[PDB]
Amino acid sequence: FPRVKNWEVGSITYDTLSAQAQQDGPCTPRRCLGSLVFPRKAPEQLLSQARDFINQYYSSIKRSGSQAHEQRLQEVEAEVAATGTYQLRESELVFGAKQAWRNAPRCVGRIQWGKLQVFDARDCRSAQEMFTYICNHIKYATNRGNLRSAITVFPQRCPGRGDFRIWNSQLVRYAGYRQQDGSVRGDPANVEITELCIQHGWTPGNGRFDVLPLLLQAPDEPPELFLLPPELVLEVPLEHPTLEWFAALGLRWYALPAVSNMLLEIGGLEFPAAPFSGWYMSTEIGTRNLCDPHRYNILEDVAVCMDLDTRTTSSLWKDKAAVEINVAVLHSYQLAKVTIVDHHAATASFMKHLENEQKARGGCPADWAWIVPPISGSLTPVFHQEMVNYFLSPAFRYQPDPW
Amino acid sequence: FPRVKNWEVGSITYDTLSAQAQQDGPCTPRRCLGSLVFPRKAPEQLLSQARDFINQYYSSIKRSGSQAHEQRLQEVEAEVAATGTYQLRESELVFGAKQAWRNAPRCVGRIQWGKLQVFDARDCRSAQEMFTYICNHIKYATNRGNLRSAITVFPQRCPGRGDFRIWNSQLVRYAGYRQQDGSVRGDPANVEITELCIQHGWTPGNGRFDVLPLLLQAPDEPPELFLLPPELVLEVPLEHPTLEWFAALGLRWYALPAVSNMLLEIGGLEFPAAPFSGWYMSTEIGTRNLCDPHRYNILEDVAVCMDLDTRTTSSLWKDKAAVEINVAVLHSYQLAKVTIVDHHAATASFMKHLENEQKARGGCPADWAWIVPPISGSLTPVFHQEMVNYFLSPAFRYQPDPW
Ligand code: HEM
Ligand code: HEM
Ligand SMILES: N=C(Nc1cccc(CCNCc2cccc(NC(=N)c3cncs3)c2)c1)c1cncs1
Ligand SMILES: N=C(Nc1cccc(CCNCc2cccc(NC(=N)c3cncs3)c2)c1)c1cncs1
Ligand SMILES: C[C@H](O)[C@H](O)[C@H]1CNc2nc(N)[nH]c(=O)c2N1
Ligand SMILES: C[C@H](O)[C@H](O)[C@H]1CNc2nc(N)[nH]c(=O)c2N1
Ligand SMILES: [Ca+2]
Ligand SMILES: [Cl-]
Ligand SMILES: [Cl-]
Ligand SMILES: [Gd]
Ligand SMILES: [Gd]
Ligand SMILES: [Gd]
Ligand SMILES: [Zn+2]
Repeated sequence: FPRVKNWEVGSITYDTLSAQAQQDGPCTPRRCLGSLVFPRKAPEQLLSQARDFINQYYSSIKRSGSQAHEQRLQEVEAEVAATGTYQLRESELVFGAKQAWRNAPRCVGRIQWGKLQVFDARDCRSAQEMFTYICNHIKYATNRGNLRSAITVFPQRCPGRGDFRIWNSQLVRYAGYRQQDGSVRGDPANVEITELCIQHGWTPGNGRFDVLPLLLQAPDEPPELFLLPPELVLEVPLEHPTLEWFAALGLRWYALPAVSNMLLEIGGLEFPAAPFSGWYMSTEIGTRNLCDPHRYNILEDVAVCMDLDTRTTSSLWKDKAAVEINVAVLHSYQLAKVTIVDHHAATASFMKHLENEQKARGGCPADWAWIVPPISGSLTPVFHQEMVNYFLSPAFRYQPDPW
Repeated sequence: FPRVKNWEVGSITYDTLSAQAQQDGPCTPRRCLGSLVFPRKAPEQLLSQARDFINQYYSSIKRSGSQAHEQRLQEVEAEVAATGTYQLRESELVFGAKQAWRNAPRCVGRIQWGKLQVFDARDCRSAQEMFTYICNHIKYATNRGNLRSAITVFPQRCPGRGDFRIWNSQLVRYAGYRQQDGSVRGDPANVEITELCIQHGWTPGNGRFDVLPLLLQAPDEPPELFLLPPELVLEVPLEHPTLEWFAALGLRWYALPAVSNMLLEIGGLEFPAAPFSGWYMSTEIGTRNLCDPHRYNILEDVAVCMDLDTRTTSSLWKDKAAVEINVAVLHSYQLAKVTIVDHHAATASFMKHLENEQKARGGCPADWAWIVPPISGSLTPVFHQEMVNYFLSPAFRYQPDPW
C-alpha cells in the first residue's frame, strides 16, 4: 500500500485501492513512463470481466450475495453462451458510465462524478439516428449555457459486426486548412478530420473558426456527413474586461466540450461510440487551445497588442499575455452565462474529491501531470499532493482512429 | 525500448539508455508512483559497480579496451581484494562528479554538466579544515556575482569511521524561528536546522532573512558550529522595475544555491559530504520560495498591494501577483549583476540538452514533474516533451538527516 504525502499540509494517507488495479500500466521498476500520453498501444475472458463488474454493482447498492445478485450472474452466463455477448441492464449501464468517469485518472472534474445524465442509444440503427441522438445530447447538455454533464451510449461492439463510430474527436471542433506554405488556418489539431470531411463532400470555409460537420459511421457502412444546426452550437466571442482591442482579434470558442472518440468499457463490454460532455476548465481554452504552439498559437499576437517586450524571455511577456488570455476566457463565458470553472476552483474541488474517495474507496487513481493545470501549477493545491496512478474498470480508454 | 514523442513538433525518439538503468524505482505495471518526492525510502557488488564506472570513464576519453583501461580494472580489483574498498584517481573523481550531474533526472540545468569545477577535499581531516574548503568553494562559486558551478568532495565513507556530514541542507539558508502558535518568522523550510543551530550555541536573530551558521560534522564527532563571513554571502535585495512599493516589502534572497545534504555515489563509493553549487532559475525563488503557502507565502500580500480582487478566484489575482514577483526576482538579480536564468531560457536549453544526449547516449533520464516549471508550464517546450525517468550511476542521492 503506497504511502502518499501532501507536502503543503504534511498529511499522510495510504492508497489501498491501487492494490485492486486490474490492467497493467507502462511503468516498471526500471523506468517510469508516467509522462507518456498513450500508456498502452474470448467468452472465458469476457465472463470474468462481466462477473467482476456485476459484483461491483451489487456491492455499491449493499446487496452483494443476494438472490438478485446470483440471478444476474446466471443470466449473463446464459446470454454469453447463446450469443457470445450480453446486455447491460439500464441501471448497470448508468452505474458503469459513472464509475468510468470516477475512475478516469486524468480528469480534474471528478467531484461531479455522481451527477451524469445517461442517454441510452443502444437501440440505434443507421447514422441518421445517430445524428438525432447526438443533436438531442447537445441540446440537453448545452441547456442555453447552463451546462449539464451527459453521456450518450450507442450500441456495443459485438462479434461479426462493425462498430458505430463518431470519426470526430469532439462533437464541436473548428476546421484546420493547410496551404502551400504548409501553414494552417484554423485549428491545426483538426487538419486530418477537416480533409476527411472535404474528401466526403463538405464545402469548406475560409475562416479560423468554421464549425466542422460530423462524420458518423453505422456498422459496416462508410461514414455520412451531417451538418450541426447552427442554433445547436453555442459559441462565446472572446473579449477582455479592460483591453478593448482584444475583441478585435476575432477569437471565439464553443460552449460544449463533448469528447466523441473514446471507448467506454463496462464489464468486458466495449462501446466505441459513447460521447460524453461536461463543461470547460478555463485553462483548457485560454492556455492550451489558444496558446499551444501547435494549436492557435496566439500568445505573441496578444503580447504585441499589450506592447510587451518580446525580445527577451526575462520580461516574462509570455506569462503576462497568457494570464490576460485566460482572464478574457473567464470574463467572456461568465458574461455569456456559459458554465466555466477556473483552474483554482477546479483544483480545490479535486482536493475535496480526493478526501471523499479516501473515505469511500481507500484511494483515488490520479495522474499528476494532467491534474496539475498548465499555468500556475504550484499556486494550486494539487501540485503539492502526491498521487498514485493506476487503471480501474469501468473505464474510458483511447482507441485507434476509424480510418 | 520506450518510444518517446514530442507533441509540439510530432518528432519521435527511442530511449535506449533506459535499458541500462541499474537501481529500481518505485513504479510497477500495477501503479505509477512517479509523483512521489522520495522514490526510494560485499566485494562482488562493489566490483561490478566499480567495473561499470571504470568502463564509463574510459569510454568518455575514447580509450575503451586500451591497455590503460584493462590495467585500471585489474588495479581496482586488486585494491578491493586487499582492502575491501578502493580509491578513485583524481581524473575519475572529476569525471564521476560531472556524470552524477548529467544523470540527475530532476535537474533542468544539465546543458551545463561538462562545466563543473571539482575541488578534491578527500584529504580533509577536521571540521575546521572542512570549513576552509567550504569558504573557498563559496568564494570561487560566487565570483562576485558571475556565478560558476562547482563541487567540493570530502572523504568517502569507509568502514570503522563515521561520515563527514554537512547538517545544513544548503550552504546558505535563512533561519526559520518557530513560534508558539505554529507560525514562523523567516523560512519555514529551515525550522529544524535553526533549532539545532540554537541548541549548539548559536545566538539567534529575529529577522526574516537571517543567514544560518554551518553545522559541520567530522567523523565520530558532534557537529561543530561555524559562522559564514558576511563578506562571503552575496545577497540580492528585491525590487520591482515598475512597482516602487515592492522594495518596501523588504524581501531579499541569496545569490548562491549550494546544496549540501545529498550523497554522491561514484563506482560504488559513497561521498556523504559533497556540496555542489550552480545558479538559480528564477521560479525557484519567485514562485516556490516566496509564494508556496508553506514557505514565505507572500502572494496575498502582494496581490492586495497591487489592488487585485482577492475575493474571487476567477480574477486570477494569484496568477497576476506571481508573475510580478517573478519579474522582481529577475530584475533584481540582473540589476545586481548576479547570474540567474528565467524558466523560458532554462527549459529551452534543456531541450537542447535532450537532443545532445539522444545523440551521445541514446536517451536522457528526466523527471517531467520536476523539469516543467511551477508557473507557465505549457508555455515552455518541456511540457510537450514525453520523458523517461530512471536511475543511472554515478548519481546524487537523498540520504537521511544525520540527527
Ligand atoms: C463536469 C465538468 C468537467 C470538467 C471541468 C472536466 C475537466 C477535465 C480536464 C481539464 C481534463 C484534462 C483533459 C485535457 O487536458 O485534454 C479531463 C479529462 C478527462 N475527463 Fe473530465 N471534466 C469534466 C467532466 C467529465 C465527464 C462528464 C466525463 C465522462 C463522463 C469526463 C471524463 C474524462 C476523461 C476520460 C478524461 C481523460 C481524457 C484523456 O485521457 O484524454 N470528464 N477532464
Ligand atoms: C548551473 C545552473 C543550474 C541550474 C539553473 C539548475 C537548476 C535546477 C533546478 C531548478 C532543480 C530543481 C530543484 C528544486 O525544484 O528543488 C535542480 C535539481 C537538481 N540539480 Fe540542478 N541546476 C544547476 C546546476 C546544478 C549542478 C552544478 C549540480 C551538481 C553538480 C546540479 C544537480 C542537481 C540535482 C542532483 C538535482 C535534483 C535535486 C533533487 O532531486 O532534490 N544542478 N536543478
Ligand atoms: N490530437 C492528438 N492528441 C491527443 C491524443 C490523446 C488525447 C488528447 C487530449 C484531448 N482530450 C480532450 C478532452 C478529454 C477529456 C476532457 C476534456 N475537457 C473537458 N473539460 C471535457 C470533455 N468532455 C466532458 S468535460 C477534453 C490529444 C492525436 C494523437 N494521435 C492522433 S490525433
Ligand atoms: N521538507 C522537505 N523538503 C524537501 C524534500 C525533498 C526535496 C526538496 C527539494 C530541495 N531541492 C533543493 C535544490 C536541489 C538541487 C538544485 C536546486 N536548485 C539550484 N538551482 C541549484 C542547487 N545547486 C546548484 S544549482 C535546489 C525538499 C523534506 C523531505 N523529507 C523530510 S522534510
Ligand atoms: C508529454 C505530456 O505528457 C503531455 O504534454 C501531457 C502533459 N500534461 C497534460 N495535462 C493535461 N491536462 N492535458 C494534456 O494534454 C497534457 N499533456
Ligand atoms: C508532489 C510533487 O511531486 C512535489 O510537490 C514536486 C512536484 N514537482 C516539483 N518540481 C520541482 N522542480 N521542485 C519541486 O519541489 C517539485 N515538487
Ligand atoms: Ca592507493
Ligand atoms: Cl478542448
Ligand atoms: Cl532554494
Ligand atoms: Gd510554394
Ligand atoms: Gd498602440
Ligand atoms: Gd510605478
Ligand atoms: Zn511511473
